[PDB]
Amino acid sequence: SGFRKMAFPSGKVEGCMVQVTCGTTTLNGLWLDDVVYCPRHVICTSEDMLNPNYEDLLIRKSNHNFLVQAGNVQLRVIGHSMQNCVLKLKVDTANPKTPKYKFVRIQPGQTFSVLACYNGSPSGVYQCAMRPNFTIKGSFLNGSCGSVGFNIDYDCVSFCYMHHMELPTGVHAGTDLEGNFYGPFVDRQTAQAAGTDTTITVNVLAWLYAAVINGDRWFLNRFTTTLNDFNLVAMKYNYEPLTQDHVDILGPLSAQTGIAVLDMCASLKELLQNGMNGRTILGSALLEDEFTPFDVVRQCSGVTFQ
Amino acid sequence: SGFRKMAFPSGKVEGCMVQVTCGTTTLNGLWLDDVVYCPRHVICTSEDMLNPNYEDLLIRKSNHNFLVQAGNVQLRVIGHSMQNCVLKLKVDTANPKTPKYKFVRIQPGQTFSVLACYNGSPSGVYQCAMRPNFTIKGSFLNGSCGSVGFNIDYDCVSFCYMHHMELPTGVHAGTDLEGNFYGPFVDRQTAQAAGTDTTITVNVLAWLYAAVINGDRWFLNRFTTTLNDFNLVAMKYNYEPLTQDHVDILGPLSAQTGIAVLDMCASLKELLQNGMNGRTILGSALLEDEFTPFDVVRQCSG
Ligand SMILES: O=C1C[C@H](Oc2cc(Cl)cc(OCCNC(=O)c3cc(=O)[nH]c4ccccc34)c2)N1
Ligand SMILES: O=C1C[C@H](Oc2cc(Cl)cc(OCCNC(=O)c3cc(=O)[nH]c4ccccc34)c2)N1
Ligand SMILES: [Cl-]
Repeated sequence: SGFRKMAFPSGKVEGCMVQVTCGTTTLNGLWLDDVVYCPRHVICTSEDMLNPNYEDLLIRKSNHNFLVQAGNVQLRVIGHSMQNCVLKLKVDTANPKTPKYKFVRIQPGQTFSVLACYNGSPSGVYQCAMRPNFTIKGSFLNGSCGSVGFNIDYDCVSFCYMHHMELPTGVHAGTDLEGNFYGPFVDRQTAQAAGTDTTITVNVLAWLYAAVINGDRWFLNRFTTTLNDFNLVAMKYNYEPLTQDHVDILGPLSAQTGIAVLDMCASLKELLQNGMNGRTILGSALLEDEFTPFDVVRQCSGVTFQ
Repeated sequence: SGFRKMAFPSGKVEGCMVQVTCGTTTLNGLWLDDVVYCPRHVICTSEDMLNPNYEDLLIRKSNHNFLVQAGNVQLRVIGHSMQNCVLKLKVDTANPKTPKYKFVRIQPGQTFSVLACYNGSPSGVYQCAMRPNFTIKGSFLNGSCGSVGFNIDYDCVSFCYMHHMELPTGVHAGTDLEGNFYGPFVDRQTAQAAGTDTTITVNVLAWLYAAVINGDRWFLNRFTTTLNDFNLVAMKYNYEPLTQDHVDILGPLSAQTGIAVLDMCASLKELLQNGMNGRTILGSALLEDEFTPFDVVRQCSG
């Protein structure tokens, strides 16, 4: 029993975190095989950041301008290149702790664990979702750039996020490990704003199933809805549209609890129109949208990652 | 910026998790140096769980009755002893992944990370607080016994909890790593109930300071209160009494934000009276009590 915001065990990723210094700037790097990946903005001064020409800034750097520290050991940079917004530093040593890994680009609504790092040292792990506006509501301070997000699928780490910046509203933006930003953001010190956010509907439904699995049933009702009627109501409350793919993905949870997806949609519609009436669901007075249907199944069934 | 429920990175603890089997029972063990620690109830059968005599059950076991598996390798048990409710299995190999560690007994209101495990394999990490009724609101299934709670301030792992059981209400009970239960619980299947739970007042105040540090000020007010009048109100909402130790502990956060502790107490009194009126504080519509003053400083300042 119980339902917590749970992150993947971070050990496989911790053994990849290094510190990258270029001049006065220090941030985190991810050391996999013989390459250290980090935000390309590590090469920028504060004035360069206003309108950077990264190709021009990079051509001026030599390998010795990058100091990479793995624990108390300095790694030797023997090459450097850029791929989109990520700098790739070739080092003379393959990381002996490199886990089985892939780089994956995730979609909004997908969740991942973030290993927040400072000076190449892991400080915390938390679970978050890629918001529909492509930001993450992370928790990051100065020096956190280069911290990564990941999932574990079987024994393979899938790296999906690298931290680059914090927007004026305190939300965060970053790239996949191929250096492509999530969202309409750029790596320049300029006024940038995230679009209006929406709630991840399929995730709220998954969390309602988690509540039912844990014995929280007060919000269940006798009613059902059509997908089209539910989507009209979802648009009204700034909820993401629920697709037939989402309905199929919730199938296993629907079969386990005996509550059809459109039956749970009718519970959600009533919750939006009327509120919780002083009640809570899984210790929350708001509808939680940072658990995917896979997260719910994984947590309610005890899947492990040795 | 931002404020999240954040756990410690679990790598140091993952490299210590092993599977312990005794007869038909399998659970998790913590392998540090040449000792594997686990709940002593691993030696019980289904017939023994209401009134086990652990000394009597243990004397009947040989080293070869304990199977310890670390990854795909079997460890050799060369000794066994009990310390309170924890079984200590001496093994023939020191764990090469043993981090710098200590065993600490925590007090209610304290927070820690839990590495939930099944069959000696880590499945997830989450943040918990030791409730005032000495339970934790974890997320554990069958086979989770022996999963541990810990903190990692600096490079030293402080193990503070070992999971033993789930109570009928779905909350969890366990021991420190010296085998002493937190609370009035025993490792017997007899009906046990946790006392009425209360909100950890000092932690709610710390989280209100975290909200102010992150730019949220809507809940502040021009009032202050005496400590005694605050406690008289807070108790009516099932909040733990706020002591002068708690007021002193909040001193650094009070100095950083410019909001005196009793001034923040008056904000808390108003929130308990009015609710949030459609507003949120740090993305929550309820008052959060699983962040300590130390957690807030660590997360906000680094
Ligand atoms: O709207 C916007 C943001 C963009 O400006 C940029 C662009 C780029 Cl590519 C990088 C950047 O800052 C990099 C250095 N940031 C940090 O260390 C940092 C990260 C964090 O998540 N939180 C912080 C909290 C306080 C202070 C520092 C941080 C800033 N324009
Ligand atoms: O009120 C109470 C509890 C005490 O009964 C005990 C005492 C002892 Cl020492 C052990 C025990 O169970 C050990 C085996 N528990 C589990 O695997 C288990 C742990 C968990 O946290 N959640 C579960 C969810 C479902 C099913 C199994 C679990 C039970 N009397
Ligand atoms: Cl403590």
